[PDB]
Amino acid sequence: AMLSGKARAHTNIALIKYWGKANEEYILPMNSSLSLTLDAFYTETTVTFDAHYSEDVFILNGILQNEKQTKKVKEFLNLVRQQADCTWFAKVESQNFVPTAAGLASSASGLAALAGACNVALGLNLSAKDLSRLARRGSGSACRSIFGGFAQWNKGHSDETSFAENIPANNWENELAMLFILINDGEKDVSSRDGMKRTVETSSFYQGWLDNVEKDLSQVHEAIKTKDFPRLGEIIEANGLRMHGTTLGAVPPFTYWSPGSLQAMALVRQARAKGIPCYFTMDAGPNVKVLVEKKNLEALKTFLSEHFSKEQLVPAFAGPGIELFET
Amino acid sequence: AMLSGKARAHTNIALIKYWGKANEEYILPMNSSLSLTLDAFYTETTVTFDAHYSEDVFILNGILQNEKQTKKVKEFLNLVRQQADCTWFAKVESQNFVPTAAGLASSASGLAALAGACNVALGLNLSAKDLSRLARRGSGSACRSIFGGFAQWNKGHSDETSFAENIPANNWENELAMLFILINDGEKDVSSRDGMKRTVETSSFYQGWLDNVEKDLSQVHEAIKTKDFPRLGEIIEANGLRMHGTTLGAVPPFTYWSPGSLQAMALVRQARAKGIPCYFTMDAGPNVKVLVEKKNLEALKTFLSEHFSKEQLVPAFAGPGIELFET
Ligand SMILES: Nc1ncnc2c1ncn2[C@@H]1O[C@H](COP(=O)(O)OP(=O)(O)O)[C@@H](O)[C@H]1O
Ligand SMILES: Nc1ncnc2c1ncn2[C@@H]1O[C@H](COP(=O)(O)OP(=O)(O)O)[C@@H](O)[C@H]1O
Ligand SMILES: C[C@@](O)(CCOP(=O)(O)OP(=O)(O)O)CC(=O)O
Ligand SMILES: C[C@@](O)(CCOP(=O)(O)OP(=O)(O)O)CC(=O)O
Ligand code: BEF
Ligand code: BEF
Ligand SMILES: [Mg+2]
Ligand SMILES: [Mg+2]
Ligand SMILES: [Mg+2]
Ligand SMILES: [Mg+2]
Repeated sequence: AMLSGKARAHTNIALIKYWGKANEEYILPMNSSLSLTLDAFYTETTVTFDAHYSEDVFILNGILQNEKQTKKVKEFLNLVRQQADCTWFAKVESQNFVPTAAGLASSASGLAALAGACNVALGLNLSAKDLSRLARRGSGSACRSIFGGFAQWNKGHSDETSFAENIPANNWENELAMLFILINDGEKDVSSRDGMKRTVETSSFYQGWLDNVEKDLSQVHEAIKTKDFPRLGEIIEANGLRMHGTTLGAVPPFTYWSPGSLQAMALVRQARAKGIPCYFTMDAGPNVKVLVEKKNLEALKTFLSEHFSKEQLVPAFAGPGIELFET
Repeated sequence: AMLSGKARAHTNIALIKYWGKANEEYILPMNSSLSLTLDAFYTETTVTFDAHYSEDVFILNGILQNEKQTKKVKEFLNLVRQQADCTWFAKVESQNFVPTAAGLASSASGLAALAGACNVALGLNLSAKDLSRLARRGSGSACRSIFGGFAQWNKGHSDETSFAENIPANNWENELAMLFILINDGEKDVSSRDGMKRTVETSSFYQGWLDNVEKDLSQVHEAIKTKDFPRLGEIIEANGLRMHGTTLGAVPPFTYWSPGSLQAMALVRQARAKGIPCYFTMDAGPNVKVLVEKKNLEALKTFLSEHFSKEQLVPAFAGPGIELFET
């Protein structure tokens, strides 16, 4: 009496950021977002539900996770169990091919892969739409890792209408790269979930953020239609800076930046001045991600090596949607 | 046929920031501000108007200033000349006992000292109120260096009503210190005047800034009434962070921070966690200024020496108002 399943999901990086929930229970976002799924980082997860298990068990990178580290996996497992009317405890075993809790979207690949493995094991036969919707309840960003290439999370207005979808771009995404500047792969002080909740509830800058998201999304859609890389870059760099500005208006204010983050952003501006078209974005952590055309990637790498070791510069290209597996 | 005068003015540091002009021509501010005048940094300036001069001449730290570097001194000189109906060119010779254009308020001490020297030479006999009003037209922050200790610039609504005044604090200001962490004493890329104009005109965060200034000013007045150092510190640290957040929402966005700025702010938070009550503020530049009680100043210095050389840590205490001199 056991049910099992397996999934691989890749990370994605938001070009237009999700920042702040309109509904915390269902993870419905205050604004829509738009991401690129990436080939270099991903999560592989298997789940076993079994009538003979005595408790939920979560093993991550071969390490048993403690109660605090398992509380959220357990919340997700409770959701999918009530959805299927399944009364069995489960065993989640996951491997992160990505640093955990470092602002590199391990929650997106991780909860997408768990949603996909649960969907298989409990035989939910979810459409891509509905798998995105379920992943969303584990981590907002996970609903976008269901898809490859460019994807857009439409905020919708309810559990039924908030989910992601692929953005066809005439394979423009295969002409692009994202170069990761790893400043610190440690676990962040302020989780994405806690930071954005603080911003929503207290930041005096949060209305400015919201007032600009839809304009940015449109500009990105028109730049994708016209394969305008500089215009894409200018929008997403400013969107990233705008999102991080909101945390300086929170009460108390905080920042995700470290000193190396600012050094890397200044260098990206220097690369641009010396003729390398490239543009930075950041997420909830100190690492800096640089959007650049494949043409210019080794150029950028060599420029950036003047201040960063080779191990600090990880390239990534467009990646695939979720892959489900029977076991 | 010559008229001469001399003045010394000290810098001040804004606890509640002036950021953005409501009237650029007269330098009337969008919000009121509150500063502490400091003993360690100052400017000494002499002016000579003389019928035999053939042009305005500005010498700063013994270096002749070129046209671009003199354009603003000339604007001020034109103002005071039209005010007095004086048709003579002038010679301004100034010494900055403070780094110039580095976010350490050289414009406040510098234009205050020029206003004071012009007032003497042309025999304007200005009250403190009216000397603050004239200094204001040279640099907003200069209207506060007319006074010592705590001072408040009331935004008013016109040239007649926008000016500063001393804030009596039962000599609380003599129990305080400001420790300067010098990250870079070079001249800034984005002048205070250009940066705040960019923020006013384009930043989506500028309304959040304005919506919080008066609350902060009141909290500072109540903390001064009750000599509540931790409450003073919490307000001014957040006010500083809020002001700098506005530049990340500008179009294009920019920051005054450098990597060392973030390192210093994180250390100040570490000093606080290890039992040293202290609080950081920043102005339009990368240097970090730390408010601390005199009791705790050597403690802070020793803590900060773990990452900064002794030459990078300049203490300053409450300072005096402007001093006028006949020549
Ligand atoms: N493979 C995984 N399976 C389950 N939960 C995961 C996995 N990887 C990460 N997480 C969860 O995501 C949290 C980090 O989320 P977040 O703060 O959004 O960081 P990140 O920037 O890596 O997404 C981890 O602390 C953990 O709770
Ligand atoms: N002693 C002085 N006399 C006249 N003008 C001065 C003097 N010191 C500084 N300034 C003016 O102030 C400008 C710097 O202003 P600002 O950008 O506000 O920098 P800061 O943070 O030093 O005030 C200088 O470039 C110069 O035009
Ligand atoms: C800055 C961001 O990376 C924040 C991601 O937030 P999460 O999706 O990680 O948070 P939860 O929905 O609470 O799981 C921007 C983005 O990924 O869209
Ligand atoms: C961040 C600040 O230091 C900005 C000072 O701006 P300035 O008064 O130097 O600018 P102008 O009025 O154009 O001469 C905050 C403050 O001093 O109040
Ligand atoms: F990608 Be993480 F959620 F900042
Ligand atoms: F004090 Be400066 F004008 F930033
Ligand atoms: Mg993410
Ligand atoms: Mg995440
Ligand atoms: Mg100043
Ligand atoms: Mg100034």
